[PDB]
Amino acid sequence: KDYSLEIDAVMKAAQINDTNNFVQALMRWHFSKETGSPFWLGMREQLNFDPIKDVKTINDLRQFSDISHCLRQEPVANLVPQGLPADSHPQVYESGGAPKYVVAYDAWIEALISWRMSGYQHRPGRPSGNTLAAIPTGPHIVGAINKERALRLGGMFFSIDIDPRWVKRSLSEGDTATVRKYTHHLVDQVQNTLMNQDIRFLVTTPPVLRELLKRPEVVLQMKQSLAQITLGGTELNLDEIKFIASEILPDCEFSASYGSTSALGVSRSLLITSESQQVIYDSFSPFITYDVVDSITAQTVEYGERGNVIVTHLSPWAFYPRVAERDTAIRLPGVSGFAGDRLADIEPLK
Amino acid sequence: DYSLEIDAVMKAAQINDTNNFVQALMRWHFSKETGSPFWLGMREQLNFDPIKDVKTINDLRQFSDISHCLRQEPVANLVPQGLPADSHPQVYESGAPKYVVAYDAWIEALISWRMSGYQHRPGRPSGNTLAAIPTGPHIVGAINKERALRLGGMFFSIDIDPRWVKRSLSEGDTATVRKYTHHLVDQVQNTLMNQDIRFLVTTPPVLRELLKRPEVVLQMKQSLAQITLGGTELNLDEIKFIASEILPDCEFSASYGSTSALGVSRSLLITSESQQVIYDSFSPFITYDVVDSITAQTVEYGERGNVIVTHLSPWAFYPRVAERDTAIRLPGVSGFAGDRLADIEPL
Repeated sequence: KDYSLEIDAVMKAAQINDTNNFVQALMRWHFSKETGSPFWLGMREQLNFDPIKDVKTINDLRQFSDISHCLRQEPVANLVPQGLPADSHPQVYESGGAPKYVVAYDAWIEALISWRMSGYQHRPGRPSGNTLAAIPTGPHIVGAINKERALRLGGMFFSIDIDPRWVKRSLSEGDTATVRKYTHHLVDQVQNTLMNQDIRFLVTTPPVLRELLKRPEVVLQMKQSLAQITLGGTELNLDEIKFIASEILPDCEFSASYGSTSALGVSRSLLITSESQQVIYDSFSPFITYDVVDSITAQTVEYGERGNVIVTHLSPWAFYPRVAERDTAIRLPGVSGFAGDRLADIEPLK
Repeated sequence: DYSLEIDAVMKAAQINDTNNFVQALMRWHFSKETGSPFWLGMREQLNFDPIKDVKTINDLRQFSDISHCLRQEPVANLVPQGLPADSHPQVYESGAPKYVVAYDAWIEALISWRMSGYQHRPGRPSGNTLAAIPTGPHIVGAINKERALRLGGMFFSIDIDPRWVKRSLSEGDTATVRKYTHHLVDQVQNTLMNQDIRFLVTTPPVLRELLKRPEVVLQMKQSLAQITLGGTELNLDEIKFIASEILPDCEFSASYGSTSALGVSRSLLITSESQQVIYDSFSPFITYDVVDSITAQTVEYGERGNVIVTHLSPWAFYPRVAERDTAIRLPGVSGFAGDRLADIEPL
């Protein structure tokens, strides 16, 4: 059976901002016997409400509980909605790892990157070239997302070896000496590719950039080559980035990327300039939506306040409601007329 | 366009028409219309004519190993113009370091070859693959992803930094090597215990430690149809012991990665009667010669020599690469060009 039309109808509602009809169509999608995943079909009777009857809007998803705990041992094939084309091809990705297993699909990553890059498509005399993504691949969805982006930027995708779990383990054991040497190891790989191939775009993190900038010869190269630097993670220093953007690489654009593997995605910051007072992120609403909640009371904070980040993914490919992330952010109003909060100045839970 | 030209090279290979395969691809690689910028701009400084002075696989000996080019050559230059515009090159690396490009049609071809037995192998298992091997810039990741797709389940990976391991043992820092190895074991254990894994791809040092955890042993006995072991430091006695005493219902084989040749070679199934680990290549696209360390002449069957590998296909051309391995030279063949290898060892 072909549900191509049904999927298309869903993606159309999202594009139009018909967010209420989007949600209702995907409740039907996820909980009907023909099109849903074994996982959500099996979960239905244990919910304390009827997802088809009682969920009409994005706000109504607050009735769901975070089911992240199920994701260590739930067989990954149970995550696959029956409604998806035989051609889909699920790919397995992981977070927490320890660890949670999720499935993602090319059509989803393609849709997400078309949203993410939608502005690059309009901005004047867009740069093109190779991307060096100094980011995890293996079980990490960020790798797959960055590979799709590099495709749109009209060059090839260059990668490095980087084990983020090893870095984490070392830090947690307070082995500062290992973390230190590992960082220099990462820097050396990034240096090699930048010095030996023509790289137009770089995706990295502040500690690796910091070290790269200490070397005049790499600086000279980046100055000539790099159109864009994307910085990822939750340990971004705005004043320092603003310093690099004006004093060191004034011809390079700087942006931040905030990854939510639980929501199968990434959120895109506004460009960081001398005018920037916060780093401000938008999500791919209505597919990925955020709520920002008080650390003590679990109620949505006032705009401008910091609270805990709660992310929800809903799409033809997956459904992960109300996931408590271990990050905090300033809550800001969505622009665009779309549901979901905008986030600023992400930090780790302290 | 060039569709029928490529399809014909593939038919040449399919029916083992070796001479016309080499010839047609010398034309392919050295035409101004279909060639790659790299091999076109390389032609003049050759002491021969690839179109005239090459008839056979053996003739490729006149070529030198261009691997030292591959650091700074723009990867765009390795792309044959003849490839359909809809192709999509991916970059892979080896050694500080060499860049090459590879294509899905190629990896798909290699895997259809590798898995040809998995048709004619009795009532085959299907399920998920855990490939505890490098991804990132490493082609071995992509190849294993394609294999998993054929086996009827999903591809699970781990984080593993092969360059860090190499950097660490090179610094004589064996505390880090031990710690890092168990970090790998820990990740493999988590997936084996939490998800249903049918096929495992790993290395002897990781597998050795996995087997020292009783729960993981029981899980592997219950779930694993196959283990593939990679690298050039196989201990055949050890593997045979594991196959008969510990994992009696799991099939063992070895994989020899030829990154320079954008491929892997598969060993025969390892059994209690195995006396050698014996590898076959995807001939005629990937072919081995085993040569003398001083003279560079092909050794005798049964003798250990330096491994030399050549890739030739519509997607690429990499002649006479000196690999950093030795092997016993063995007769190829159910007709095919190229040597069989046994018992690879590092140089």
